[PDB]
Amino acid sequence: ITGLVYDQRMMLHHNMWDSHHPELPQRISRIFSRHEELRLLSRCHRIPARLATEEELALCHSSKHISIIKSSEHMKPRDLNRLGDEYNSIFISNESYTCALLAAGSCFNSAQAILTGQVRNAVAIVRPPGHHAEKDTACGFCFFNTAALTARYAQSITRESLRVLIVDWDVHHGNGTQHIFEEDDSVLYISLHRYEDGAFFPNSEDANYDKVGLGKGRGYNVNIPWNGGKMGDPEYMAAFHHLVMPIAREFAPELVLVSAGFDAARGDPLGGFQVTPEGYAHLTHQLMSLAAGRVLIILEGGYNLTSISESMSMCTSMLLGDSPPSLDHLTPLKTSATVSINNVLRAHAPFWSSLR
Ligand SMILES: O=C(NO)C1CCCCC1
Ligand SMILES: [K+]
Ligand SMILES: [K+]
Ligand SMILES: [Zn+2]
Repeated sequence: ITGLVYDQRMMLHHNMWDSHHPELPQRISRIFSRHEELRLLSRCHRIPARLATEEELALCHSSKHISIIKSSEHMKPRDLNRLGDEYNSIFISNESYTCALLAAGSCFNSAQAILTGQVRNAVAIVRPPGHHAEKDTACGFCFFNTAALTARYAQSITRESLRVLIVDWDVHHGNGTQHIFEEDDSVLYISLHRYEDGAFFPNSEDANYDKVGLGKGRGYNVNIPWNGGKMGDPEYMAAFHHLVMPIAREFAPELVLVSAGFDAARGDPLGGFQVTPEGYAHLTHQLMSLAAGRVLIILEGGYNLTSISESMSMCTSMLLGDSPPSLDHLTPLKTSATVSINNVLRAHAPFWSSLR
């Protein structure tokens, strides 16, 4: 059984000044429509959405940050515009806080259904995204770090040391998710992202391969940074074969969370990459071999409505047990991609004997 959560109330979050801003309300409604259109929806068990509580938000976020975003619910447009412009790439409406609560709570229920065995796996069609949100601030269309919160929520209903793998294949680095767990060895963060030597958003060298985690978390933060332009299925398949899967198998996670941005997809207006829907299917299908299939796919970015609808639908098809579609002939890896993969291997072979 595959769970699915979608609540159109999360469309209420909108940009009052720029109705064509790429983080559109119809992102989640188009993904949902494509599931119904491919007759995938009726094959899933519907999981209800709910508001995350403030105590649940406190699992990852400061009390100050919670109260600021919470206060935006009663703000006038002038206060909303000014508050949004205080962050890096944030727009806010009076419904933003509620929708971020719904995004988190949707994933809490989905992780709860997985960990209790109600469903084998699940998909969360939610917005606003989360992986850029930090402990104490919002960033890059994200208010609260949904994936990070779900990992802590999972631990709170099982045991504190539950091994949670977070795979972040959104094209941008999840700076918030990395920082939140950087000193933690119970949550293994693996991110593939366009980096361009720090030039690509979020424009920090924190996303480079040499950031392996700190303290107890040393070795439990894996950055796979792409440099030198367009990447696609050949590069992502290789990164999974050489890095993501062997590290994940050695970590032996008890729950797998996918920060599933689809802005690395062919056709995305911001990513500039060419990962295909079949590619995302194969990536999903491989992660399903971990944690006894307990995988939760959480929507992050991705802004070509057609690309993200086909891509995420193909992921759900894999969760439902369908056989992987056929990849195109995988071209030779771009030379810069082999350099990136080798750099990560050298950085993490000390901590992961499966890489030696
Ligand atoms: O998809 C994203 N993050 O994952 C966006 C974050 C803000 C800057 C544009 C891209
Ligand atoms: K990423
Ligand atoms: K970590
Ligand atoms: Zn992104």
